[PDB]
Amino acid sequence: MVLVELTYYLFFIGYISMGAAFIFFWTERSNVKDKLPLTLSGLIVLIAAVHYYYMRGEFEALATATSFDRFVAITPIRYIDWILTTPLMVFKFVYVLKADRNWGIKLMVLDFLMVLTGLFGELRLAEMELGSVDGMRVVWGTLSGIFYFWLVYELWNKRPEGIELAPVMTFQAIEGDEATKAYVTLLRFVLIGWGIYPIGYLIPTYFAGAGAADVFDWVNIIYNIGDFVNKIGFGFATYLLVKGSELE
Ligand SMILES: CCCCCCCC/C=C\CCCCCCCC(=O)OC[C@H](O)CO
Ligand SMILES: CCCCCCCC/C=C\CCCCCCCC(=O)OC[C@H](O)CO
Ligand SMILES: *C/C=C(C)/C=C/C=C(C)/C=C/C1=C(C)CCCC1(C)C
Repeated sequence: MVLVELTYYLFFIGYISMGAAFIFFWTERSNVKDKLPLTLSGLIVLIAAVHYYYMRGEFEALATATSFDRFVAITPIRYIDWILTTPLMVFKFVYVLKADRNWGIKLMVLDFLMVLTGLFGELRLAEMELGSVDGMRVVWGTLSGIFYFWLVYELWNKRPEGIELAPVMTFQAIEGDEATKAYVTLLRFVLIGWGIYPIGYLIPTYFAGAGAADVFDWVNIIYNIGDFVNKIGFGFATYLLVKGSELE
């Protein structure tokens, strides 16, 4: 029961924290002339807050069902959230950087295909006999990982000069202008923050049997913490960076 209660309250912390972040970002856009980036940050957490509210209510509605049933009932809503918010996050980065728009469009397409193929593998769970590993689940997840690494490759290939993997992955304070620091920040969220999701995806793929009770609530805990870190953390990291870029 304690693992169920913890999962339940993490959904609550999620929608409260997303809503508080929305209020913050939406208020702070009144103090800037270029209101688009904070508008986008606010829309991302507002969308996530609405979906977390309903995910919490659905989780509670299935407190007497299996954790597998709780997971298959809730996760499609999480993918709808991912499919709406992650293109907005990519567009916001490309916009603030003033990057090539056609390059930005390709990044958004790769992100969309990443989430969409992942969704196809999620939909295989309800058609799975447990103890078995589903072929299409592994194929869709692999293709989703390919779109993710394709996205990572494009971001890495365009990184500012001097940026190396070890300083990025070890959270070194990197020197440069706002564009360089903003690029390093995005790389860290995509390479480290976004890597939590494929790890969670591995659990319903290969560990749904294996004698373990309640692996699926652990996957919800992993995804919930990932959403909190990736949406609120990236929103506030970029807000602080743009605030410090002012030359006036
Ligand atoms: C109730 C839930 C609260 C959850 C809160 C947990 C706090 C962090 C814990 C785990 C995240 C570890 C991985 C973090 C990966 C992203 C971090 C990142 O990208 O940092 C960039 C830096 O801030 C700019 O350069
Ligand atoms: C190389 C790839 C590594 C990827 C790592 C992915 C994340 C793994 C994390 C949690 C899964 C935990 C699953 C636990 C399954 C074993 C539990 C168990 O054996 O329970 C026995 C039962 O009590 C009587 O048979
Ligand atoms: C706000 C929500 C965010 C940033 C969600 C990000 C989700 C991912 C990066 C998901 C990645 C996946 C793979 C790389 C392969 C396995 C399937 C996914 C969809 C979990």
